[PDB]
Amino acid sequence: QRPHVAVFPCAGMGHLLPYLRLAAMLHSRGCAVSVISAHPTISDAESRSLSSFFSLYPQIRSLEIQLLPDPFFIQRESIGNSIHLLRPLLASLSPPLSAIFVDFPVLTEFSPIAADFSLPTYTLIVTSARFFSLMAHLPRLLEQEDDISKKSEVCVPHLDPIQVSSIPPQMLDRRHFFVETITSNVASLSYLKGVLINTFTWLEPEAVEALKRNGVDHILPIGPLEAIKAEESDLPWLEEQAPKSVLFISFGSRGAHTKEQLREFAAALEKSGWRFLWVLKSGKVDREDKEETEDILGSSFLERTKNRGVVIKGWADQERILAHSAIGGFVSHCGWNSVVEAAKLGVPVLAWPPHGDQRVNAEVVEKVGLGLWVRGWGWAGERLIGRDEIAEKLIELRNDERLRERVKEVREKAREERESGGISETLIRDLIHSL
Amino acid sequence: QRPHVAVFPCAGMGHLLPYLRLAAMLHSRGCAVSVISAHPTISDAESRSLSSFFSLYPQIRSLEIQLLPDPFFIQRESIGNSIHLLRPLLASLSPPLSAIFVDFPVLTEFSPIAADFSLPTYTLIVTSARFFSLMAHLPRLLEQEDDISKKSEVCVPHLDPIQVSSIPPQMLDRRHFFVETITSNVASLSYLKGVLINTFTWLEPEAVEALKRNGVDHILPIGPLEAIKAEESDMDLPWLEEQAPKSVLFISFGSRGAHTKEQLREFAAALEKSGWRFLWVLKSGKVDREDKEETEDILGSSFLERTKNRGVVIKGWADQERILAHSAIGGFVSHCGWNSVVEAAKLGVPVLAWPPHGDQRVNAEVVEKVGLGLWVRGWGWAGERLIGRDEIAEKLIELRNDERLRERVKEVREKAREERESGGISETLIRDLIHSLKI
Ligand SMILES: O=c1ccn([C@@H]2O[C@H](COP(=O)(O)OP(=O)(O)O[C@H]3O[C@H](CO)[C@@H](O)[C@H](O)[C@H]3O)[C@@H](O)[C@H]2O)c(=O)[nH]1
Ligand SMILES: O=c1ccn([C@@H]2O[C@H](COP(=O)(O)OP(=O)(O)O[C@H]3O[C@H](CO)[C@@H](O)[C@H](O)[C@H]3O)[C@@H](O)[C@H]2O)c(=O)[nH]1
Repeated sequence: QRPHVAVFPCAGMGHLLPYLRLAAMLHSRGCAVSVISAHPTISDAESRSLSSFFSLYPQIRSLEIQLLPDPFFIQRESIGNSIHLLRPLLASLSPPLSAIFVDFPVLTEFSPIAADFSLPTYTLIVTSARFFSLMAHLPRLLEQEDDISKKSEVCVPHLDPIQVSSIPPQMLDRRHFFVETITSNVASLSYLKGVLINTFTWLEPEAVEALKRNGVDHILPIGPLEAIKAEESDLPWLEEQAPKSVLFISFGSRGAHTKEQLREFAAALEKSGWRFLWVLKSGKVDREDKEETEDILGSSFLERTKNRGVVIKGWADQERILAHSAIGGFVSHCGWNSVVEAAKLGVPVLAWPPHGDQRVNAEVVEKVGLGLWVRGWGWAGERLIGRDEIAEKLIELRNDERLRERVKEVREKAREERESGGISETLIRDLIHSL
Repeated sequence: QRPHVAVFPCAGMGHLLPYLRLAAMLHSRGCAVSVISAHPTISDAESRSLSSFFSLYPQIRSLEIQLLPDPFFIQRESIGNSIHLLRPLLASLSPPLSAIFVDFPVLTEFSPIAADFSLPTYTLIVTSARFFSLMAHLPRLLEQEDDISKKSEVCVPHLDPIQVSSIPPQMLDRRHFFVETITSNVASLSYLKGVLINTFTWLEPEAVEALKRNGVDHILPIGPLEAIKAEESDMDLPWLEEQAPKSVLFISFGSRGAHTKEQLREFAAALEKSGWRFLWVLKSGKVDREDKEETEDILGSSFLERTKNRGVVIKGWADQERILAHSAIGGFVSHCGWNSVVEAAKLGVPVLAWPPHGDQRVNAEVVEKVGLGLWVRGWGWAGERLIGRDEIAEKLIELRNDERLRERVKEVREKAREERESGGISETLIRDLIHSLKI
């Protein structure tokens, strides 16, 4: 017999994928896994990825909740309201779960269910240790009035200061619901058996140690998460390119920028001379609402770059593309999942964080030597950054010998961690044993 | 929970694989899938593919119908005869199918079964939109008094006129069953929820609009279909790995054999003349692998010896989609069956078109419009006239040297890539059908 565990992401591709990856890592290491999904999904992509995952992993079981009656936050509240639907589902499981992994946002709401069933519950953090360090200190931080206006930096104990320019404004307003969501779930970490984070110690040593010293001693640096597998099968344009010559661009699972800004970047691509594969979601937040068809970049750019660039509109297999030998650079939005994959695959990064914790994730990218970053660009829409400025960075990414060498080291280190003797691997095996 | 759907192909690799591809496509996308096959299969390959497919996809399920005791056509007739055998099978099935996809030929014969079962039914059309418009217009066309052979062209409504030389004589002749098959099924096209075609709008914008106008507004352009999972043998791989990129010509004249030995020899001589490196997949053919006793009594020893350095000839079946995908492949000499054209368009391989039978000549007309391939219309149906080595050799040289073609094929590939994107019509249409297909 082998232990049964369930994994439960609330919303977003950024949350969902790591959990699907965690579930596959658990299945590979000897556990029976159930993935719990809340329906209907806000986007086609999470729903499509869930269907795709189940076909790829027949052994993993699908548990679904139908939800009773800005969008991702609303979905988080929908799950919190409908969290009681999990109770009949957990009791029904053929072999009971010895563990469940639930998303950080629903830990408070799920706290009673964990108590009634006496079920050990852990959590997988999808953001950086440094941003998570700030999240844990937020309640103590909000006790003092010192972050309201005259604050250049916030000092989280045991790590160097976080400048206030990299902290999302909603996090610093007590009235805002975002603070309430973080403040409740942070208290809810006390009942967890462990808190899994998708980072490793040598990538973030001060931050991992800062969490342990600041009230999170069950933190487990389990990163990087392994790739979801796929049946082997655009390879051809990529296949036809010389190694290290192609720059991959993604601004996330959602659109980041204004058309004028994107066009400013695009001109920059041309000036740089990089061959590129670019994945564009100019649909803002939802797959379903995105109906634009390269109306964002204009026809002339496609005509001019037709030989040396491919623009994929919508979803792409980003991790799999990153793996390809042709790729030589990544222009990332600095979401922790993408940043970690760049670290894993040793791809040099030009960091362009637009919203949320991505500015702090960019700080980590710069600190480890994984990529180049300009703090002055700021949050999306604050400033217009011109072709000439962007191009200079693109040209640097190409030419920085040191960066390429440092990136290789990040990759070596990332590899060591998922090896048998590795800390991340040791820690997961240690947890599975705890059964 | 998942919708349970079934895919039913009747006969021939050209039909079977596309259904197998659709079935796999449905499975990745949240469907519980069964494949219905008729036994005994006409060819070994058909049998080989089915058995292999199930091993590759354990989750997909096999439903077999045992059959009471030209061949491919005969087999289809047999299937229509044994069509009742389904009724126990559909009844047997748990969970019940949300929808079923059945091949174009037996649409009428399955019509009763669909109605009784109150089961929504679909077709996958394995031919081009351009040929299909001709098939949907055929019933009206026969009604037209002037017999088709006398007229130089036939005008389908809203379509570029189709030249009669491009239309198989069997289609224009009333006595022939083939006419009875096309006309019957077309009429059964009204009971279906949708008709799915392995093409996309860019590839054929006029033909798809015409189908919508001409009484098939439930057509869905679902192309190109996705590639099936593979065995990945490390045996037919080595010569291809050795060669430089884009320097190898791949030749395949179909699932089945196409041409006379004299004709094949004409082409084989031409091939030496071009100077292309090549991979030729050869089949004696007629219709059946089982009956193909002869091996390289078609080409002779001398040719093989001379070209040994730069050529490989494979006799029998090969995994063509995998080969075309290879870095080494630089051109495709094709019979222009639709499944093959799409793979070339989808994979961006330049085509010299040589269609010998059936809708293949119409398909070649599409390859030409698209800029995917080079075609000579004058060559005619297979066996009509011998085409000389020099004439073939000239076309082969052009394939090598045409820079512009290279540009267009690349453009064709991009267009294919787009249809496979998440927001693309082919994906949207398919996802929508699966969503709507709940109950
Ligand atoms: O076209 C795409 C785009 C993304 N991905 C996958 O999506 C993940 C990327 O997610 P991430 O890099 O984390 O970005 P987001 O999902 O946009 O970010 C959300 O989650 C991040 C990690 O928590 C946070 O840092 C952000 O604030 C939050 O908005 C990667 O693993 C990719 O493989 C694709 O597969 N294809
Ligand atoms: O060695 C081989 C030979 C064929 N194939 C595959 O088999 C299929 C063949 O399809 P197609 O190119 O359309 O050939 P046919 O099966 O001969 O096509 C028949 O069916 C088509 C669709 O109705 C018609 O357009 C044609 O005229 C008719 O001959 C494709 O998947 C090929 O890649 C292989 O994988 N390996």
